Amino acid sequence: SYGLDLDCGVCFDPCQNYTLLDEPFRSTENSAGSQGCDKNMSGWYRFVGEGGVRMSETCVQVHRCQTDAPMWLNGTHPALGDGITNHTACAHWSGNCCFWKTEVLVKACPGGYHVYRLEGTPWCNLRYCTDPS
Ligand SMILES: *[C@@H]1O[C@H](CO)[C@@H](O)[C@H](O)[C@H]1NC(C)=O
Ligand SMILES: *[C@@H]1O[C@H](CO)[C@@H](O)[C@H](O)[C@H]1NC(C)=O
Ligand SMILES: *[C@@H]1O[C@H](CO)[C@@H](O)[C@H](O)[C@H]1NC(C)=O
Repeated sequence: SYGLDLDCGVCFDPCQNYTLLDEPFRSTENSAGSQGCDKNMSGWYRFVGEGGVRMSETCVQVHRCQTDAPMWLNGTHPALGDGITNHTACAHWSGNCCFWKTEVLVKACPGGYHVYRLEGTPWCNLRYCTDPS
């Protein structure tokens, strides 16, 4: 269970307890590499580095982000003060920009970053992309 500002899974502020990922291969512009899968993700994550600091809000082309079906945010990012928000993540595959979908949580944080709660993936090979733009 999570609330407006804290996640209880005891309760903590996601902006102060997340996993930091600096993985440029996650970029929506990276179409290379051996496809991997974010099946092992759990809890809250922050993305930094040249691959970008945010999930894409637009459908990503297949075979990007070092995966087969790249996953993007079927929603709009929250602002600081909006609390933890409920969103759908969509995987693009086989002509279908939401071939698979799963729930993700998003929170805006003091200091100008977002954190994402990512609980595995619905299929493999799927990954949560970052937009370097
Ligand atoms: C951070 O989150 C992890 C997993 O949710 C938990 O095991 C750990 O106790 C948390 N730490 C703090 C300080 O909240
Ligand atoms: C998700 O994407 C579809 C198609 O691109 C769009 O119609 C819908 O409004 C989007 N939902 C949100 C919450 O952004
Ligand atoms: C997010 O919203 C969906 C649709 O209302 C719901 O099924 C899901 O349980 C929500 N996630 C939560 C409350 O963590």
